[PDB]
Amino acid sequence: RVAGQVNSRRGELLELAAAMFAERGLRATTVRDIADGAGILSGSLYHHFASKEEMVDELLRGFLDWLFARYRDIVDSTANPLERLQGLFMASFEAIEHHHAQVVIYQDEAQRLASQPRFSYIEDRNKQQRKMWVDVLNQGIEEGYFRPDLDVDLVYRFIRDTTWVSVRWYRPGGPLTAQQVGQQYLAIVLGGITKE
Amino acid sequence: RVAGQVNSRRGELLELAAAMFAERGLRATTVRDIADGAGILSGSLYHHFASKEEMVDELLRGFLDWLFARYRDIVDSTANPLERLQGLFMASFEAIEHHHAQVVIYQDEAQRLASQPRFSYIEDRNKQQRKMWVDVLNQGIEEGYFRPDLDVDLVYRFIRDTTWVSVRWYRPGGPLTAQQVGQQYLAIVLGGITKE
Ligand SMILES: CC(C)(COP(=O)(O)OP(=O)(O)OC[C@H]1O[C@@H](n2cnc3c(N)ncnc32)[C@H](O)[C@@H]1OP(=O)(O)O)[C@@H](O)C(=O)NCCC(=O)NCCSC(=O)CC[C@@H]1C(=O)CC[C@]2(C)C(=O)CC[C@@H]12
Ligand SMILES: CC(C)(COP(=O)(O)OP(=O)(O)OC[C@H]1O[C@@H](n2cnc3c(N)ncnc32)[C@H](O)[C@@H]1OP(=O)(O)O)[C@@H](O)C(=O)NCCC(=O)NCCSC(=O)CC[C@@H]1C(=O)CC[C@]2(C)C(=O)CC[C@@H]12
Ligand SMILES: [Cl-]
Ligand SMILES: [Cl-]
Ligand SMILES: [Cl-]
Ligand SMILES: [Cl-]
Ligand SMILES: [Cl-]
Ligand SMILES: [Cl-]
Ligand SMILES: [Cl-]
Ligand SMILES: [Cl-]
Repeated sequence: RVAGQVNSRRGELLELAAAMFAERGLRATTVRDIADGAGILSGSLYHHFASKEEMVDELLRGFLDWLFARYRDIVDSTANPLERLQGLFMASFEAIEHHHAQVVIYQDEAQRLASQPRFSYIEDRNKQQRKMWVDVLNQGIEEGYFRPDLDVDLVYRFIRDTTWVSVRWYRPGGPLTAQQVGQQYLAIVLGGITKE
Repeated sequence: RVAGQVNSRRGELLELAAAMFAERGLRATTVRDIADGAGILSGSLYHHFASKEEMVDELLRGFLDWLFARYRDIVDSTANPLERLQGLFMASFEAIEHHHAQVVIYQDEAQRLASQPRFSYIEDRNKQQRKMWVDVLNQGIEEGYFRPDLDVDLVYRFIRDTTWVSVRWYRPGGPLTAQQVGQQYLAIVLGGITKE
């Protein structure tokens, strides 16, 4: 549930914090609020984390390490750029389904946090997934899977935005799973970028 | 530049306020900040607006009245659902190009403000444009322009999100106009929802 943690007590507390951060906002949530939510003294919460910033650092690193490990496995296991693009696209929806709070915290806070040295990895990961997308789009154009005159930066931003921003409306209690939503978004994107 | 105002002094001040709200955030901006920006006393700014909330009310009403008047003209002047959908889609990009601050303020604040009686029109307009999109998608499916099994609510949210969220990255100083970006986003959406 919390990407990059295990079922340890720390992991339990980070899950509770992530839910609070996602619901209330990071800057609206204190260590005291989290401790109250857990039924513990603040001092006991401070036996697991040095600060709230450290909690958010553990949440975002865990999420990004999980997501980029998925991306690595997808890139390595797919046989051509069309398959690869399909799997990379669906991973956004896997993230929304299973790590919803982390996705929301990323989208609400990562751009702001990225100027702090503690969060220098947010820009590193941003560049890395952009290069990943540009490379699969270029290879798909070069081999004739995708339409030849597509502007790959534009299509990258289209894909990034389309898929990830669905976290703002997707409700896990609703009738469709995130995978079903992703499949339908994918069908549209593929109709629009494949050749023929 | 400010949708729904004219080049009056009020209009000049609302433009300055909109830019500040979009840049700094509404709750981070005071009437004093705006007055300082304009070179006037707060008391003189209070000869044009009763409060900051009234400024935001004038900005969002002006924007929405402008946008929904565009939508009305597009619906009435297009000859079939495919043409109509093309024109409605491009209007998002016209809004981003020419009323950028208003779009940003909407996306940053309208959901929060909508629970206040002053902003009861935000939900009215939300329902209205959703019905507009669902109706054009249904008619296009019924007449064979669009793929027959599309989930129209899903495609509505896909279209709404795709296009409007590009305000978060689009820079007016950049090489592409918003119209060029819109045209390319449209080509992808049409490849993905048209029949054949
Ligand atoms: C405040 C709005 C109008 C809320 O939209 P909405 O009332 O559609 O709520 P939603 O959270 O987007 O979607 C909830 C629906 O998702 C459906 N849903 C949930 N999970 C499931 C599930 N698992 N299975 C199936 N179904 C499910 C759920 O059923 C539900 O259905 P409904 O009651 O209509 O039947 C909206 O602006 C917004 O912030 N929406 C959240 C999405 C969002 O932020 N996206 C980012 C880009 S979208 C955007 O900013 C457009 C602003 C656009 C613009 O900027 C200018 C002004 C505009 C044109 C307007 O007047 C209105 C729209 C305005
Ligand atoms: C903090 C990010 C990573 C910033 O992205 P980026 O560095 O691409 O900046 P940008 O503002 O999106 O795009 C700037 C580019 O637009 C281009 N541009 C500007 N205007 C023009 C013009 N007029 N002509 C042509 N070109 C132009 C401009 O040139 C420039 O180019 P570049 O320096 O790369 O060459 C991004 O998350 C974000 O907030 N981006 C703003 C768009 C946005 O909020 N979209 C909403 C949904 S996108 C989203 O939330 C994805 C989060 C996604 C996710 O949630 C989980 C974690 C993820 C996978 C990551 O690690 C990174 C992405 C993460
Ligand atoms: Cl994990
Ligand atoms: Cl890696
Ligand atoms: Cl393109
Ligand atoms: Cl499923
Ligand atoms: Cl106007
Ligand atoms: Cl109207
Ligand atoms: Cl569909
Ligand atoms: Cl142009």
